[PDB]
Amino acid sequence: MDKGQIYGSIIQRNYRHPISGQIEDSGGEHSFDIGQGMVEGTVYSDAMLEVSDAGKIVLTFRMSLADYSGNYQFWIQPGGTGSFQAVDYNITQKGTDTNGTTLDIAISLPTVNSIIRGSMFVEPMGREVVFYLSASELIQKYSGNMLAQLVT
Ligand code: HEM
Ligand code: HEM
Repeated sequence: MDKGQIYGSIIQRNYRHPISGQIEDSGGEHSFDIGQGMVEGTVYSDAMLEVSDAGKIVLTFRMSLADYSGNYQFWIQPGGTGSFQAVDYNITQKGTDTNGTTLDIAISLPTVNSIIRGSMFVEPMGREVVFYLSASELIQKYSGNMLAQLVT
């Protein structure tokens, strides 16, 4: 583990891609209001951003409703443009809220200037969903219970 900084971050949660304006989820344009609420209800806004002095970055976000979903896959898109690049993730912690299991998902980023695309199957919906996340509004001092993967 390396010298660096641990920030609090606010996750921008998007049903509609913030750069292209396109919705990839099969719900499409006519479902924007329910889709946006669904992303917001699933992914917590408060997150952790680790930046080592050497330049490595790890973003941890928290997913609610994990008892109802699965087959998580993630892609990175630097600058929010160009191709989606498949990326590994690690569950660094599990917790609980009023909906059951929560998962802390850690993903390495080439830059904070990055879109994360996620997809997963949702059991009660009987279909897979596609959404976008990105980190902003950095807070110098992280406050919360996520577990640091990278920096001391
Ligand atoms: C975060 C990603 C998600 C997106 C983008 C999303 C999107 C949507 C959309 C567009 C609909 C309208 C029906 C349809 O198009 O199939 C819907 C319905 C529904 N979703 Fe999701 N959803 C997400 C996550 C979840 C999760 C994790 C659950 C598990 C509890 C869930 C439970 C439901 C239920 C029960 C309905 C039908 C009831 C209703 O009309 O609201 N969703 N969702
Ligand atoms: C019996 C019917 C419903 C059920 C079981 C249900 C369940 C849920 C669940 C489990 C969540 C995830 C966040 C949380 O646990 O607090 C959620 C979020 C949400 N629901 Fe419902 N819901 C229902 C009806 C509705 C209706 C009628 C509306 C519209 C007035 C609505 C609007 C929203 C919105 C906007 C969110 C996102 C809130 C957030 O940002 O955390 N829901 N719902």
